[PDB]
Amino acid sequence: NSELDYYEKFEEVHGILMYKDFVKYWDNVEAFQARPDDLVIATYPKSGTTWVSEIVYMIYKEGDVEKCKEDVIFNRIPFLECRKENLMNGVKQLDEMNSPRIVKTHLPPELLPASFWEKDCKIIYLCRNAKDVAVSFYYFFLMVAGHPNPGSFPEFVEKFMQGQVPYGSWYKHVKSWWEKGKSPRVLFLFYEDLKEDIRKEVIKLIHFLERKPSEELVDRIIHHTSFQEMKNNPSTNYTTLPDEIMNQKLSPFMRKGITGDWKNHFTEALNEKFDKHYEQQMKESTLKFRTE
Ligand SMILES: Nc1ncnc2c1ncn2[C@@H]1O[C@H](COP(=O)(O)O)[C@@H](OP(=O)(O)O)[C@H]1O
Ligand SMILES: CC(C)(c1cc(Br)c(O)c(Br)c1)c1cc(Br)c(O)c(Br)c1
Ligand code: NA
Repeated sequence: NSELDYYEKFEEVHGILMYKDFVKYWDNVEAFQARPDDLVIATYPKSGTTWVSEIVYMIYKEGDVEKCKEDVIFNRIPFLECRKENLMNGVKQLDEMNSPRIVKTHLPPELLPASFWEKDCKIIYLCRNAKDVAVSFYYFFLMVAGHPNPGSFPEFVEKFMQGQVPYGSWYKHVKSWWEKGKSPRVLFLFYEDLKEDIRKEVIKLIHFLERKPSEELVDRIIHHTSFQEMKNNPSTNYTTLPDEIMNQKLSPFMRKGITGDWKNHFTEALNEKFDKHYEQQMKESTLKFRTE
């Protein structure tokens, strides 16, 4: 029944488990036409996509908050592979969008449409420690339609460890993007670094995007993109979406916004099981995360 639930909700594409609604029209994603000045923001789900997106949007608008609030974020920054028959269509949104385009995606590098690589588009990749991602993704399953019942948190974590969740293995995702992140066109960031020193990462982002980093611009970005501001901003907190698709009464999208909430969810036994498995998955990579 749980396995049956997963079967009804998700289907594989290129070996990667995916929301079934997306897969039906995957040819649209496959043949997507990039432009050289497109910017890709790529993340494993729940790694702070919304956070870095708004920072990037502010950098584009030279810190003009009104310009950022002119439309909701999922319209300002289309979700590339996302498709709900005719109700939502990321590819369509991008096709009609005036450049310069900012593109959101959760795809592993092997699944990113070839055109982005061919045109050598800049990519910003953001990752977050796996435990915190797992917690966040768990509540996401609960709040959002199109997910199976995730069961108990230990049950969900078992699926997470095996990569049996939308977008597949977090382990492979981050490891693959880490290799790409050696390219000068790909900026590799950590959620935990944005928490620890937001100013340093914002400045890093400004330089990567070839803009000028003034104190005033940097200050505007920092407070506009802080958790408390974004939580209350209807342009960025997804509250304009109805409850029957995103039910924020169960759990808000802007949920806690901290590093270390895994300490509030993993039991000692689950933590031990998770840590052992994690080491085996990640031993052969120089990528290093902080869980606090
Ligand atoms: N301005 C901000 N500062 C810190 N965390 C933020 C943030 N905006 C969104 N997040 C967090 O990023 C996660 C959502 O990620 P995504 O945008 O990729 O779906 C949520 O994590 P939590 O559920 O742990 O609170 C959310 O709270
Ligand atoms: C596919 C999903 C669940 C989603 C949204 C975001 Br934001 C994500 O980052 C990831 Br991952 C998945 C979604 C939810 C609603 Br409600 C929708 O109306 C549509 Br169209 C798609
Ligand atoms: Na790089």
